[PDB]
Amino acid sequence: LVLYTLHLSPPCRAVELTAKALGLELEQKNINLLAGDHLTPEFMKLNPQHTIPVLDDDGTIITESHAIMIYLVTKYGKDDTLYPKDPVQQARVNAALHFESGVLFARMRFIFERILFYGKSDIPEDRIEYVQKSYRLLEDTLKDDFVAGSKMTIADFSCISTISSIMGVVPLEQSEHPRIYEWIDRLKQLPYYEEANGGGGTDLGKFVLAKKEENAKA
Amino acid sequence: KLVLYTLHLSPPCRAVELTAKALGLELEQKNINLLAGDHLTPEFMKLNPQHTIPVLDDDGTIITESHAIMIYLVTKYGKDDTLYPKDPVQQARVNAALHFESGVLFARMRFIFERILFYGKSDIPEDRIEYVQKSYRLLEDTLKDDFVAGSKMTIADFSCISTISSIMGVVPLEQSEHPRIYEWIDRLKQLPYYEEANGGGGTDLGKFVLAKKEENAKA
Ligand SMILES: N[C@@H](CCC(=O)N[C@@H](CS)C(=O)NCC(=O)O)C(=O)O
Ligand SMILES: N[C@@H](CCC(=O)N[C@@H](CS)C(=O)NCC(=O)O)C(=O)O
Repeated sequence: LVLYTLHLSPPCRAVELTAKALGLELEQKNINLLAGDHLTPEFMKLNPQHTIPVLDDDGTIITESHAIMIYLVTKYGKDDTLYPKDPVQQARVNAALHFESGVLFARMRFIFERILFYGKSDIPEDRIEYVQKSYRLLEDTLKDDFVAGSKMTIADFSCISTISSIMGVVPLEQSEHPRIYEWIDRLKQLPYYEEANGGGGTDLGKFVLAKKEENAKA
Repeated sequence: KLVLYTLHLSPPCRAVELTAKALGLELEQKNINLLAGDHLTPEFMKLNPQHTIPVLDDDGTIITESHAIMIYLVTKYGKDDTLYPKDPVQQARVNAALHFESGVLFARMRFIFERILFYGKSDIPEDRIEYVQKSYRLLEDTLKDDFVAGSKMTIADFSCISTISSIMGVVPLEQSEHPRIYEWIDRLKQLPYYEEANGGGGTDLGKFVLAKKEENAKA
């Protein structure tokens, strides 16, 4: 299994968490977004949307982190605990997956991408507010121990990959979000959490802040 | 007995309406007027703590979120899997397109529309327009086949067209640069239920956002 990837990228780290949970080894091929590696004609052939992650499973090309996670659990999970087959339980996981793509990740990207790639040095107040609203939505979703119920699923891997990044840029206040902090501690009990995700999320937040300051020059 | 907490102006609600028509299902609609804050009540919060529509009530079981609802309906009621394949590779292509709709097409539409509809804004910033125009290109390049996830129509087409048919009325979609998107829109327009389930509401939402933008300027 080959992952076209960059550790700073949240949906990349979502798939790394999944592969660790599944006991799969991934061969990582680095796509340096900061050098434009994803903008080549060769990469475009892999993904016409020119985004990472992309999985190569023995020549079969699977794009998009959520799709990749679902595919890996379906094909290689010894059971379905990370992505239930039961239709109602599965719908709850799917709903949380799309909440991650549509709300958590999208709002993070609306602050990050312009800093990382287009030379911006500001974070508009409305976009901070949009992120804080996404934190409230998440806190209210965490009625159980994990985002899509009492068992940990790929939806948690998706959500934490983003949360562990954006909170270093838009602070996530513990007194106001106790459930999110208890849930982060559950994920930090995983032996592979820091290698698969924690380090990379912390590093992305710091990088965004460092880039914002550097870009302020000239 | 399928009940949908819904508003016909809402894209993800029309994606589910298109899915129910394709499956031959009847939905009882319970109208949720977002402008009146019907989704922000304590009773609605119990249906969905994210307070979004659509929400499905299937004989007492609550299922949130349009893409989840579509997969659920095809899974449970499809006479075969053509709208959401069981094959893991073809399914992955559909899932990738569905998350493209939520993460890219819908998100960028909402980043223009929400502030006008609900928070009184009267402008559309140029950087937001570009974000949407970039999304059109991403979609155009995705459409190498007749439908967004291959040569067969799936729930990913319903999701994508419910947003595209809305945002094109506000951020114009230039035809000369996007022939594949126009050809695809015409394939969906051949469905006998397309206008009723989706078309009219997409057109109405676009005109409604432009009207409300004007209203907000005038106080
Ligand atoms: N829905 C996608 C989002 C992928 C995504 O946006 N990745 C970013 C990096 S975090 C990217 O590749 N950006 C480069 C580009 O959009 O051109 C997923 O979860 O795989
Ligand atoms: N990923 C969700 C998105 C739902 C969504 O944002 N719906 C809007 C109407 S188009 C809504 O209910 N907005 C009210 C709010 O967020 O408070 C889906 O596809 O169901």
